[PDB]
Formats: sequence, structure tokens, C-alpha cells
Amino acid sequence: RPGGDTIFGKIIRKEIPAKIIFEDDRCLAFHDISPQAPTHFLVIPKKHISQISVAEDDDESLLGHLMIVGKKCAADLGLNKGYRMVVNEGSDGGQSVYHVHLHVLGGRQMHWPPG
Amino acid sequence: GDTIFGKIIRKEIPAKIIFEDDRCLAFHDISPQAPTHFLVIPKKHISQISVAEDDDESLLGHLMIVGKKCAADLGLNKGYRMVVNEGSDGGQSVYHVHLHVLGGRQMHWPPG
Ligand SMILES: O=c1[nH]cnc2c1ncn2[C@@H]1O[C@H](COP(=O)(O)O)[C@@H](O)[C@H]1O
Repeated sequence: RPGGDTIFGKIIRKEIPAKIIFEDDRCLAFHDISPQAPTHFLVIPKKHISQISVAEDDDESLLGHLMIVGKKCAADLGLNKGYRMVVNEGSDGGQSVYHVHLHVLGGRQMHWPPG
Repeated sequence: GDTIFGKIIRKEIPAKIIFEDDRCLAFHDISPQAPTHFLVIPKKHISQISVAEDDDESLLGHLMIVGKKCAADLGLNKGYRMVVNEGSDGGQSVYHVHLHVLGGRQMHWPPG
């Protein structure tokens, strides 16, 4: 199936509902169901890449597109005071859904260290 | 650019450099928040991700691929976290866009 076998595949195929912010041929942006900030959404590729560590050289433009869409969506959602983008990789990264995605968090002061 | 990261790119002040090519530089953070903590920055002075243009797509993806490759080269095979800070709320410390890569310990949630 298009979108892979994770829960994010079900969202892409619209088998389960999501609060979608943006969609195109390459990616999908939607709100996180467990927000860690007043605004918290994800940007994901429609292509199933399990994690960033296995991305190929030819995935470069796709990954950049995730960041560009993340920035545009943040602007659209009025995060003019700033925001934080996050990618969790693997065990130490805290990854739980193995479909590459970018978090965008805003609407409050983010702290250092980032976890 | 007129930031400390510009000086580092120009080799005017030292940094522990990990990788370089014609369009980016990776180097260890001087104030590390994890056993491994480094930065990947473009040589193009983009002040912050919110001002990146569509034409910068390839370059931004390049930062992430270089980050991935450097993480592997530094032995972060148990995982890591990538971070880009924007503006005041994002805690952006230098107005030259930079990609953080942190690992060598469990990263926690929320990410700040
Ligand atoms: O069905 C969903 N809709 C929206 N967000 C989700 C869903 N399932 C998991 N997530 C989020 O996806 C992230 C997965 O964790 P991560 O792999 O560490 O980024 C968490 O922020 C979850 O709350």
C-alpha cells in the first residue's frame, strides 16, 4: 500500500482521521495527537522511509521539502515568535513511529537542552 | 555572514570540524548538551529557517543528509535527535541557520 505499514500510512491513505494542515504529492502535515506545545504538528513524506538514518542521497530534496513545508505551515499557523523543529531517530532519539517525520513545536518558550 | 558561525566558516576562529564540503560545515558544539552534540550549517548565510526560500530545498535536505552521515561516522548507531531552532520561542542562539545533532545518551520528551 502507498504510505507504508505504520499508523502514518493509515493517515496518508485516509483510513483514520487526522487534522490536516497541508498536503501535496510529496508530503502531509497534520497536528500531533499528543501535543507537547500549544501548537505541535508533524510533517511527513508520503514515501515510506522508516527513519532518517536509512534515507538515501536521492531523498535529499524530499527531506528539504519537509523543512520548507514545516516553515511555511508554521508561518500559516501564526508562529511568528518562533518554533522548534525536531527529528527523533532510533532508540536514543526516542523514536516510536518508524516513518520519517519532522515535529514542529511552538506557542511557548522552548527550553534547552531539547530533551 | 556577521555571526560567530561565519567566523568559524572562514576559519578565523577554531572549531572541532567533523566534515566539510563546498556548501556546508559540520563541527562540534562548544556547549554540548549530550555526549555527542554537533552542528551542520550551510555556508550560505541564511539567518533562520523562517526566511529560507523554495530554492533552498536541496540545500536544507543536504544539511540533514550530512547530519545523518556524520552521526553514523561518529558511531551514533543507537540513535540521535536532530533539532532546528527558530527565533525567540525556539531558543535560536545564533542567527545563522544550524542543524543540531545530539546523541550518546537517551534523549527525553518533551524536546525542551
Ligand atoms: O495518529 C496519530 N496522529 C497524530 N500524531 C500521532 C499519531 N500517532 C502518533 N503520533 C505522534 O507521532 C509521534 C511519534 O513519536 P516519535 O516517533 O518519537 O516522533 C508522537 O509525537 C505521537 O504523538
